[PDB]
Amino acid sequence: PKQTLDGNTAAAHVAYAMSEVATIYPITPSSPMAEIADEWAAHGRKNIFGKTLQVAEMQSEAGAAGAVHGSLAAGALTTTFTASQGLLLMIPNMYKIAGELLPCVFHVAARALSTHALSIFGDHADVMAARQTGFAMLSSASVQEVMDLALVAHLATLKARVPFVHFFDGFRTSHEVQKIDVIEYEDMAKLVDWDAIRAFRQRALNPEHPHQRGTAQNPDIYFQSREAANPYYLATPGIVAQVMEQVAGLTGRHYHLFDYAGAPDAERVIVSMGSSCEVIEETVNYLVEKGEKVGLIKVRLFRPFSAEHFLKVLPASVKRIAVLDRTKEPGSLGEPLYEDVQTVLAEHGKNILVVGGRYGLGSKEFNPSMVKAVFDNLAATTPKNKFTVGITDDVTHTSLEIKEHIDTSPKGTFRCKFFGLGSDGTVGANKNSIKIIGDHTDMYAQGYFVYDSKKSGGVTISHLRFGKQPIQSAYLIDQADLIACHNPSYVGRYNLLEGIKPGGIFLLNSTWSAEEMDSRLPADMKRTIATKKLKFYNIDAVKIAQEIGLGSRINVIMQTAFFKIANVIPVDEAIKYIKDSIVKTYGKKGDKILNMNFAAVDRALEALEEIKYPASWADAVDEAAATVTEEPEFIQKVLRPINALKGDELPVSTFTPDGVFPVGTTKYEKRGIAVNIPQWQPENCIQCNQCSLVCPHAAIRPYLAKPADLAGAPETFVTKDAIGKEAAGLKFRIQVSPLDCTGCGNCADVCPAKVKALTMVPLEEVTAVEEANYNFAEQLPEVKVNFNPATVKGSQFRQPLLEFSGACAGCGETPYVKLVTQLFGDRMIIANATGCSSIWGGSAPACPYTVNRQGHGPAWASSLFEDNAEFGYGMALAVAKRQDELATAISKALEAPVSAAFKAACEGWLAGKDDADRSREYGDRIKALLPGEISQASGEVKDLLLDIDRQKDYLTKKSIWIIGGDGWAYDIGYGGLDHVLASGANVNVLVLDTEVYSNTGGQSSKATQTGAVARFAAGGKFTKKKDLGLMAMSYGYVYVASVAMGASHSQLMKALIEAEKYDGPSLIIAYAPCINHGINMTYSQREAKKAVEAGYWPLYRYNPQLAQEGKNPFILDYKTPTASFRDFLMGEIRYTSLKKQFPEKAEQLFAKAEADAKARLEQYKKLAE
Amino acid sequence: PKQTLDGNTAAAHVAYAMSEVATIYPITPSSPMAEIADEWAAHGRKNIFGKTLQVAEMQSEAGAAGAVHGSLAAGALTTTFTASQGLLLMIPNMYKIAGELLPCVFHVAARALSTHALSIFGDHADVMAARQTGFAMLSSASVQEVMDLALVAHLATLKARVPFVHFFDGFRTSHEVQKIDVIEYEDMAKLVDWDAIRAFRQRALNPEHPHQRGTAQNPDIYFQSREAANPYYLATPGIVAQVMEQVAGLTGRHYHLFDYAGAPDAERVIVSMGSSCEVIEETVNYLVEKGEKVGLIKVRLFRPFSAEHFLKVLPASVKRIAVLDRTKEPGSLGEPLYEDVQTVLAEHGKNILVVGGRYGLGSKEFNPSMVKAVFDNLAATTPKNKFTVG
Amino acid sequence: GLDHVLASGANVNVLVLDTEVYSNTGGQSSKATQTGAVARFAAGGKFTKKKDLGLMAMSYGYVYVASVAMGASHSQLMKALIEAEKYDGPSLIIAYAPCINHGINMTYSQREAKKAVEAGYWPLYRYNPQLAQEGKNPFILDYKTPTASFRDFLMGEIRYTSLKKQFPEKAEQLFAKAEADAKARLEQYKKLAE
Ligand SMILES: CC(C)(COP(=O)(O)OP(=O)(O)OC[C@H]1O[C@@H](n2cnc3c(N)ncnc32)[C@H](O)[C@@H]1OP(=O)(O)O)[C@@H](O)C(=O)NCCC(=O)NCCS
Ligand SMILES: Cc1ncc(C[n+]2csc(CCOP(=O)(O)OP(=O)(O)O)c2C)c(N)n1
Ligand code: SF4
Ligand code: SF4
Ligand code: SF4
Ligand SMILES: [Mg+2]
Ligand SMILES: [Mg+2]
Repeated sequence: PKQTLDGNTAAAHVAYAMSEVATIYPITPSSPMAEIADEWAAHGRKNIFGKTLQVAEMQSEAGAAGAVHGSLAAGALTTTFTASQGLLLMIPNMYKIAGELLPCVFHVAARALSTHALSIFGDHADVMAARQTGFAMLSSASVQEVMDLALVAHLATLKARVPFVHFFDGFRTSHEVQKIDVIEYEDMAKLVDWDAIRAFRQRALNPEHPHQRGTAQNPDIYFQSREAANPYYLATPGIVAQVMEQVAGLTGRHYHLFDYAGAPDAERVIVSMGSSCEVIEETVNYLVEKGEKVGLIKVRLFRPFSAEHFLKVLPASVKRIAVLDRTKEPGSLGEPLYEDVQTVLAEHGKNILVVGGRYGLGSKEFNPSMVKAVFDNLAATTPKNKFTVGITDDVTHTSLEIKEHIDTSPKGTFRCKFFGLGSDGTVGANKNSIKIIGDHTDMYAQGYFVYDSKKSGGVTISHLRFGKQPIQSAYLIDQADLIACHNPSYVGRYNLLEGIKPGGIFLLNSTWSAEEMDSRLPADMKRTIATKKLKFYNIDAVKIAQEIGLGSRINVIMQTAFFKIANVIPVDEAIKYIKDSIVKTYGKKGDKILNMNFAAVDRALEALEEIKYPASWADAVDEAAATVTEEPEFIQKVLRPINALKGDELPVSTFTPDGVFPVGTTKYEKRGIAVNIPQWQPENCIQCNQCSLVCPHAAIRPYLAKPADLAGAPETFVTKDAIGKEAAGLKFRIQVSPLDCTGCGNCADVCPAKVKALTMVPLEEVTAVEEANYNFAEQLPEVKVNFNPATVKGSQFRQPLLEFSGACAGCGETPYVKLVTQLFGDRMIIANATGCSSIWGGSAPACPYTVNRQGHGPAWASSLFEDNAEFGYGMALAVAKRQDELATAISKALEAPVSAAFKAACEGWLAGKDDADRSREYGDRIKALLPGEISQASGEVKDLLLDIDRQKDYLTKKSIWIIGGDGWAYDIGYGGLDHVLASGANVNVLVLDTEVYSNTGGQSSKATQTGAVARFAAGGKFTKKKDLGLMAMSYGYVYVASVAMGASHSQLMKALIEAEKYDGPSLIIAYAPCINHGINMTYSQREAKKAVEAGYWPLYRYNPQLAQEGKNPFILDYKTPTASFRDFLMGEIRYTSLKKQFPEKAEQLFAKAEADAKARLEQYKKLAE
Repeated sequence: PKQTLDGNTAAAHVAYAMSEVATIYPITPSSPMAEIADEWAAHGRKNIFGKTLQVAEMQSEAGAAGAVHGSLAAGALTTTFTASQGLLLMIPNMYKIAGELLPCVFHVAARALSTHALSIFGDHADVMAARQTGFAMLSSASVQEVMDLALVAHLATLKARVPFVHFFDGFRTSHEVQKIDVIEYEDMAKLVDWDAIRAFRQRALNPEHPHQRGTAQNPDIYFQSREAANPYYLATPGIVAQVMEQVAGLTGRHYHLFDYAGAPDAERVIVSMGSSCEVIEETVNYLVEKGEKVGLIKVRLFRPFSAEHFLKVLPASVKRIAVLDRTKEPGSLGEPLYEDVQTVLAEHGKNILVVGGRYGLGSKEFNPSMVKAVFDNLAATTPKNKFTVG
Repeated sequence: GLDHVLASGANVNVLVLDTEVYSNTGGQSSKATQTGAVARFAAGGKFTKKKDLGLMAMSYGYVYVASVAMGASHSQLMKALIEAEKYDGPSLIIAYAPCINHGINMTYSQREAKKAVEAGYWPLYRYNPQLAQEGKNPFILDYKTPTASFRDFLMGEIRYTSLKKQFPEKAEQLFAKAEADAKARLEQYKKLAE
């Protein structure tokens, strides 16, 4: 049948049919394969063996690879899905699996490796890093080929006993939706070598016919034993070739080990691999029809590399070859495929000039204009070798120049771009628009989707295509027949009409009248509309949504308008298909919600307005640029162009060679995405600063000011006398940053005043006012105050050093780190694990960690997902080493003829160099006396003082903080964390427990509680939550504390200060509410209070210092819960969806979860009593 | 002075002098390096910084690699010792360490990888499995060269900011005892680029001058940012070459990126790497004195592969080359060094017949009788390609 | 990986042969090495106390954990092995295995394990989750009161006497810490049993 799928589903489709067990671990962009395989098992899909696939989630990809090896050796056909860093962690087991000749298929969504920086996007770095494991390697270039070649790999591995890596380009193919021919399970079983399967069962480990495998060998036989497998690798190319003929007989589609396309007498040929082959073949057709003698060699079977099948498809007329590698091996003579082509051509005496290039790293664009630049370089007098395409390399001059733009798209292919907001449905609608066209026309359909790095409120760009000819355009839309803008705020921000075809359609959502368009639209936009003679349409999708009560959901309104103007299918038939997709997509929401979306379709047709514009719009003149601002060089050259969606224009010279970025750059974003912002009521405020504490973006803060500093204050900067003996005679005000606020509403919910001092007002009503208020409050001078930092009110008078991050509105993670920066940010270094905390904490080019007025702030670094504890442990070793070098220079300064005041501060520092307060006290005296002391010294004495001045940044004791999610702490990094905590180092580990893998979509973890439903746990998690805090207490010398900000403000303050002052390992497990729980984020703080009150989350503190005082180290801060446990679970979707999915098993799990919470509570009572 | 050492101690000798922290995890045959480094610290041996080396044992080699990355990023010169399966578990962190241009030296006692069976004995399977990480790779062929080239790697990594894997054949060199010239710590500190060390301290993570490293990047800038480190990799071969001249002035022993030995008018040349070069040079002397026109190219700097320095030492009379790889990549068109030689010779239009072979897997014997069998195959009417010896 | 497999609940039997060193590779330090013992990569002796693997696996509640020693009690080893295998779930057996890297006469290898339990150096316990389903206490302490001197047992093995020969001034400090840690571990097993 024909279905519109993505590469991942196409791979999972074949893999589910051919496998009995599948051990998985989530990683973008390969995790969707395991997600849909888990869902199919929950709904009972049968494979060719008549059973459901068993999905096992491990603690890492290393654990997954070991389980595959055991499952295969024990007699079960096993597969797995992974990519990038995950594939690397499987490489040690891959040597064993290939070495023992076990039939197996790894499906890889090829993704870049973390080098100078993390990139979740696609290239061949991961696959190339395992090319020496002995696995075969088969590449899919299109969604159709993912379907076909996955079946080829599963069929071939049974015959050859050589394991296969079937890999396709991450996102570019794994996430591209296409209408493809799906191969039925019944046909696959008709092609399976059943004799080979039964023989594989006979080799299984079984006590009734035992054997030994995986021995240890001496040098006498290891070499011979390694060569004994050679016949299997010699025979594999022929086996893959014959399997490819079986697929041809079934599908009619002919694949070969190496495929050729282009002129039969071509002289310039490109050799390439992956999705680029689609783009190159599209360009080759265009160039051959124009008379050029060019061709293309598609590499399907990369390993084993069959020299015979490569030369078999190389025309005898070929004189120059360019090999394209989607990877980079620094310092190497050439990239992997390039050295293979060069070798085989040398082995057969072909005198052909070969040149290699790099492309598409991290999903870099690779379009036909680039393919011609590669072909044209081959036509040059001296072709440049070791080149790059798609960047401007003005440093090393490896980039090819894209001289001209060509359009190689087949005639008759419709092209569409859609600009939408997050959570408005634009992307979901275009997914169903493709299903409408593909399921109901003879046309091929294709859709690729671009999301922002931000978690919510970010721009999304949808690229769709459909034509009578097959769609090989594996690149973004060059020239669009239609462009739609689903958010009017983008008007004036982004070049929406780039590449719009003349006489094309432009679709807009706004409340602007045909007359108001002259003022609200930019001149360059009005110029393009009139010059290219575009059909301009507009619909007030917002008003239609509010009249029916749909809210912000406008996709159905805009989708209906699309089929109305695009004339892809007659509008009468199109509307029927749109109503059907509402049930199939939004059915699970309600019966009333569907009739509200059905009425939206009808009112959308009637409210579509074609705008007749004056032809004089062609002569509209750009606005006068307001007085420019003097922003830093990095903000001007890097941050602004990237946010303006022009980052691809930046040359290589823009960037540092080691991925180092400045701090405090998110304050320059000013996104202004809030619908409502808090408005402060000065008469109702008790001056408690709780609103600044819970703000997930540091957008609301208290400000103190002497009465003289209120000179240039706006009329709306109303102040009140400051309460407290420390701030006597001062003014107080709670001020919000309107452009950085997210509108979550957490600050208003926590406000404990009798009358609410914070009320939610719409942003647009008070944005002009509150902007002037914040701009004045931000420029207030620092005010030294003696408020106790150990209290909530005192801590918020300290400047926050984590501001305006990319976390979700109301995130439960960022409030924790923000409080830490206000207490110890002056002198702390952060080792952050990969996860949400690394995505909102360190996504280029914006850094949310900032500095204070003295220029000091937290230094932030993220290495890998699995090593974060040992990463931070290494920092603690080095920082101690740097302080040791300084103490040596200080001790030598005592013996030198220096001032008596200088000697006094040095002796004071040496005694308290390991005390946070004392090292700052005597250190600052040393820093103050150094410049005058250096002026009064000479000779070697001056050199000794100059060496101390070089190291004065290590006088103040640092605070190492290791931050990560529960997925890192409970699973993949627990082994490393256990070792770091057991070592006794003076580090502070902060675990942000969201009980799911929040970054990757919300997958199951050992931190997930009983009965909760998450991805890879479709039927609910049976096993109870792993008690990380209890195991770390077994050492006795590790400080462990369980906190929850929403439950108790005072308990969080005490645990944070006690853990940091502890001269040893400290572990803080913080409850962080998350959107993957399925709750209203406005009450995120309230959800944490209900968690502790219902016995769902414990609050305790284990202090080893109390044991040294003869006291009990364990303190139970909450003994008797007062709320119902069952009522708290029903307040979150992650537990209610269990009743909707598996209703009969749901009631059993709720009883187990409540019994486990009482057994955990009574266990904490025994340790306390 | 002259002392009788093994390769491991010779490597540990230089590594202890040049490093402040060393995170380790035991694995044969590399664990003796960390064992003797731990003993020296207990007895208070001072490095060129006047302090004792801090040895930290982790829960795995993966934990060791992460600690090196953190210790380097925080401002301490760090090293480690590993091999075989241990080196594989460090490969994910090696991409970060090389990608962030941190000066570092991994000392590897090259050992076979566990495939159909475990083997604690020596070959280049481990080193070849990380040749795409961006680390430089420097090979020692004798106990004397372990001493000298370890110093070259530690000195070069400070100048180039490119991390080095200094590897020597497991057991065959790491456990071979030889009377060698030991280089004094005082001479090493006289060769250290102290300006480079202080600059490396300035890049450390510190709250009083903070920065962000290791960000997450979208497709718009990841490619450009990856190519921005190219000047460092282009300059590394020249830096290693000049560092090799410093060692020559101190020791009198001349190393090059690629070294040649044999007849000046040789027509059959072997390209090889590691301890086999000692055996091949011994055979070449024997064959040249008997009138045969044969030669040998020793590969010292395997990565970055400098095409210029390789062709610089290739006699113009060479007509046939046999490349020897102490590793096996099943199904591949050829083994790693073989494809490198074949590529550079193709890039410069040399019409030379090249053939590749495999040897010495899991410390398989490689003796001069085998070296002649390789040379005699080059003399055949049709030399066999993709062969094995031993 | 072991923590994940035991937490999964699979019907597997994990047998940990605890030699407190990396015996194959020459005798290097491990988290299983006790306080004060000298091994490779711990030239000055291990400061941190022994990691309690058995105690952490008991935190799950559904994992059978047992500490055995053949030289100490033949009958206790038989019961723990049969109970752990019949348990339809994860079972963890931590067995004390004397080794040459301890520095003792291997003729009395069995005798050294008996002295280990009798001096409070090695515990003998069994955690049965099936006892919890019967309303009973899952933890059984099979050896409550030690009868031998703790300091005398350490001096019977070279891995502790070489500390007095290498670092004599720090050696007496570590012996007091090792004996205090064994009593705190023993009283902690008494609280779970009482
Ligand atoms: C997908 C994403 C870009 C938002 O896209 P979009 O243009 O808003 O389109 P979507 O189809 O996702 O939005 C529909 C959502 O809004 C709601 N929706 C929109 N219109 C609706 C309507 N009329 N009726 C009912 N629900 C509607 C739904 O609740 C749905 O969310 P849910 O089904 O997950 O609860 C964003 O959520 C995202 O970035 N996701 C993760 C992307 C990723 O793959 N990341 C890799 C991990 S690092
Ligand atoms: C070795 C490796 N495996 C998997 C991944 C993919 N990955 C990134 S973040 C993440 C999980 C994050 O979950 P968590 O640790 O709980 O942090 P959170 O997002 O919830 O804050 C995963 C699996 C990776 N980057 N590296
Ligand atoms: S939470 Fe309310 S009472 Fe407290 S400082 Fe903020 S506005 Fe004032
Ligand atoms: S609404 Fe949310 S983001 Fe805005 S100020 Fe209040 S807490 Fe901060
Ligand atoms: S942890 Fe949850 S709420 Fe916070 S940013 Fe990640 S997905 Fe959003
Ligand atoms: Mg999480
Ligand atoms: Mg052991």
